[PDB]
Amino acid sequence: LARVDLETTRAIAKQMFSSGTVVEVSGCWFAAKVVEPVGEDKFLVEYRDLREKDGIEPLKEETDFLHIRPPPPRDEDIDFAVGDKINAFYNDGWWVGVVIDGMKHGTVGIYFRQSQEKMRFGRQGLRLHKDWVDGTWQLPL
Repeated sequence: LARVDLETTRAIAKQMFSSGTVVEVSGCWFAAKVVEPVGEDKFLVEYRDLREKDGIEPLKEETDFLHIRPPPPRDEDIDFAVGDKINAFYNDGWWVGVVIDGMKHGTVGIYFRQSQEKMRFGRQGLRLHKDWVDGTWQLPL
């Protein structure tokens, strides 16, 4: 968050994230939809996958402008390589991680620093990591 500009980031969130806007909300990114902007900096969002305790009602939460972003653009022809920063769809969310072993029988070996564990993920649940920075998509530094 030395990459982003607070002022720009706030303005751009206020521009793009209207009611009904499909977004991701923050280590891990969860699919969600804007319910309504709140204040000048916050957004009430409804999670696509996360649920309240009953496992039925969608979880709703307030998030700030620094924890929301558009869905990233997709790539289908992804050539995963060792060292690549990726997201893995894990526990209803896209977890940041690293490729530690290339593709084998449709799966990729993944490591998560956040929980210090490694496992394989199917290629359906994998994407290259991308940073939303001042209204643009940037690849990792």
